[PDB]
Amino acid sequence: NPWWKKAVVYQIYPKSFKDTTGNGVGDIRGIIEKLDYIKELACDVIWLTPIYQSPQNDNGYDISDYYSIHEEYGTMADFEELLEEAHKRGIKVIMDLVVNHTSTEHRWFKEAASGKENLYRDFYIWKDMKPNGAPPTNWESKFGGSAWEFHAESGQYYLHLYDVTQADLNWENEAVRKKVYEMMHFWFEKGIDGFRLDVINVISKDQRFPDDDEGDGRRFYTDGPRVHEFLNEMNREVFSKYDSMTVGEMSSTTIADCIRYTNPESRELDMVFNFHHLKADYPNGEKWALADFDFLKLKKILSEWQTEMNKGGGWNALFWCNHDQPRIVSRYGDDGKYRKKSAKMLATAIHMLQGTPYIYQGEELGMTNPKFDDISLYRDVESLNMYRILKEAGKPEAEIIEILKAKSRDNSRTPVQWNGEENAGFTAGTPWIPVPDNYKEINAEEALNDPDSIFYHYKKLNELRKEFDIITTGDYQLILEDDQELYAYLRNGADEKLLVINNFYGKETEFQLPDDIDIEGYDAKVLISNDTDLPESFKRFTVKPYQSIVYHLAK
Ligand SMILES: [Mg+2]
Repeated sequence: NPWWKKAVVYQIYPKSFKDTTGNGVGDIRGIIEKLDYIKELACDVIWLTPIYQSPQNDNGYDISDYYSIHEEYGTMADFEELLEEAHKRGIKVIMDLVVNHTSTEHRWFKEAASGKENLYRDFYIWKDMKPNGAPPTNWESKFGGSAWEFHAESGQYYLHLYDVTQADLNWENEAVRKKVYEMMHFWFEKGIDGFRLDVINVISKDQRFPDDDEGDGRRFYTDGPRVHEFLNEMNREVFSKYDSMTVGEMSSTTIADCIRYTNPESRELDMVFNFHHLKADYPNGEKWALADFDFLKLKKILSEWQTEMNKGGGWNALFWCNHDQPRIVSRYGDDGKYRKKSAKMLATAIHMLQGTPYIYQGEELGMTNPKFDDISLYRDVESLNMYRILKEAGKPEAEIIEILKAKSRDNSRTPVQWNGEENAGFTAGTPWIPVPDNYKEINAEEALNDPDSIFYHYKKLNELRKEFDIITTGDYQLILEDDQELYAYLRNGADEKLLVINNFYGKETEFQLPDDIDIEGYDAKVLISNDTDLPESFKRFTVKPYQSIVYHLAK
């Protein structure tokens, strides 16, 4: 059984983790200083978002040199000391791998853009104007507008699925692939334990580059004709030579493809993230619009991914949070009265699923969205732009602010709140982004000194995954599918079950075990609960607001 199957991963966004230098920006030395904290949480993998040399046009996802570290974050010596101090504590480290595109400041692009005959020209994707003066395709960039950028000096457009200074690498080019693999070897040989592969399912483009009527063009590069081939090749050349863990981040993918990506027979990736459960509060798929989450759809989404991947032999990365997503307690939980209870409930809801769980820095503290009530507190360029545009269109100030409070991509980027000192102890300087005033009540020092804290609830969930094999091997069975408040399910094992019951809302409601649930001869014991008010009988009882209970049933 691979070491990653029962692992729990702690996601670190270094800019906002811990500043040890006083410049207001988190750094690698800060992570080192926190390894004992991460071990205390009982995570055994650390995942760092991009720390590579980069102009920082796109939050580090525009990489100008894969072999060195952004100076702000520290030195390569720091990094190697982090690998060494981590491994000594039994913690593995995986890196973020961004190889769909490079910065246009990368050596290869500067060379390639110089002319149609430069050696590196075909490292990127170039096409001519259409006769009608239109771009090569009508495909849209995910940052909006055309996915093609004209390069005057050479007379062609290069492709960018993402931002303008993020030029898509040409994966049809075997030369490019080999260079990527060499780069991957460099890091593995340095001693990292794996990679999360950023938007990896878009590297295979339809080489006929046709126009998209019915859409924005994503139909022509998402889970494309050669993605499985490329990943498997990457497996043979790189992943197969190390004791590694690889997780792919998928854009707009499908269950069928994710089964192929992660079934061990494919020799592609170990697991994948998909984001469908994090779109359950998008009205009509509009990412910036306000709405309450659709609970039944959420349950349906989680259950499909559980049962289908289980049947297909695939593996899910399990998570609620990212540097790009709202903090989960504010989003699907209650960040007021029931902040602690609902944070624990959400943690249990997803950790008791089949797969490998990911904790985003500060989630274990129940950090909330910061509720910044003024435009000067925000940093994310997309938020600043959105405020500018909505202001120009005459939306009132308070209404724009409400939108940013729910949707700004800064929301989970505020500094980790360590203690109740200045700037929550994140920095002795001025943080690059403000700390909200809740820090005095919400911080690690306070959580670590409260036996009933969210932090220790996560610790227990993390250790349970090591202690109870059914969390890894049990199937998944949804019950109470139509219930408007309860998310409940079973994990069925060999004369052993888990029954997990989560109230997703702040009202009392009844749980009754369905008649088809055959538990004859099983004894029940509480595995973990966020409430000491335990039912006389789990078979029928009144669930308290945001109550979360897991029963361990055995013969
Ligand atoms: Mg610093």
